[PDB]
Amino acid sequence: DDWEIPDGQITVGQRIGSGSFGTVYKGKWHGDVAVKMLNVTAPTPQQLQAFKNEVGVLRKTRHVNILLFMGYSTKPQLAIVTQWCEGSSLYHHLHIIETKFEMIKLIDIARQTAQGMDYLHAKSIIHRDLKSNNIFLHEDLTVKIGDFGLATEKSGSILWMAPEVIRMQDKNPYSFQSDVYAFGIVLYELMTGQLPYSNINNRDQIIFMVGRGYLSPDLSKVRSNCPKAMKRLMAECLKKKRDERPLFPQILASIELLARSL
Ligand SMILES: Cc1ccc(NC(=O)c2cccc(C(C)(C)C#N)c2)cc1Nc1ccc2ncn(C)c(=O)c2c1
Repeated sequence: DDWEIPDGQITVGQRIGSGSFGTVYKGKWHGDVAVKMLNVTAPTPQQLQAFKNEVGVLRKTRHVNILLFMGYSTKPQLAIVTQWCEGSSLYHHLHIIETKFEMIKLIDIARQTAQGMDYLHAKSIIHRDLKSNNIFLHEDLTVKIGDFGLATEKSGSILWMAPEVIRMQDKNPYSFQSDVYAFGIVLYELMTGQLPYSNINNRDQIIFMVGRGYLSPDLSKVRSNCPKAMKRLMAECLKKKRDERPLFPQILASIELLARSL
């Protein structure tokens, strides 16, 4: 396969967001597209390697619930082209404009996320930065999971981090279950319409306490109309001890059960 888009083909439209590791533009390329470019002048050996990593990971994915990769560009600057996403991220909906979703819809959002996560994990891919920000409600109807983060070098958002990741275990604390915990927080987000630890205004303390398990999401905050099976699944995903968490085939199965009888 070869997915390189020759220079000049893409019409770089309006700037969206900029970060340490790339600037995003809306664009034209056989229809609307999103264009993330990872440098302005000198491409660093690191940048060039992380460009290859990101493309490489992205092109392993073909699933409705994951952002559609469409192509990459090297001349004149290292760029990754994906589908354009119409709408808002889940973080934006819940925490900025407070869209009041119904339970049916919330559970469905959770379902579609679990559906995509399932895929990623199945494809030997660990997300490493799941959060309602990287859950895009495309067309308000279909969840697209990507990594829209610009601060990190795709080769931190602390609330979604698992204790063993927030602590420090040798080199690789990241696992499927590290992703699962993040999903747990995301479930918490749907069910409380709120961020965890909203009543603590100190970052360091949160980091420290989550790590030592002195702090945990206050689960008694769930919307009353939320199913009890959901609350229970949420707690499973949020278990402090890493190996006690369910994997995604199991999570998915569980969500689909409570979805059908409602
Ligand atoms: C243009 C682009 C290219 C590549 C990536 N990269 C990833 O999503 C990614 C990078 C590394 C790893 C992964 C995995 C596969 C692990 C996931 N998920 C995904 C993001 C983007 N950003 C991007 C893509 C589409 C967009 N639609 C609408 N709006 C308004 C946006 O701001 C926007 C931003």
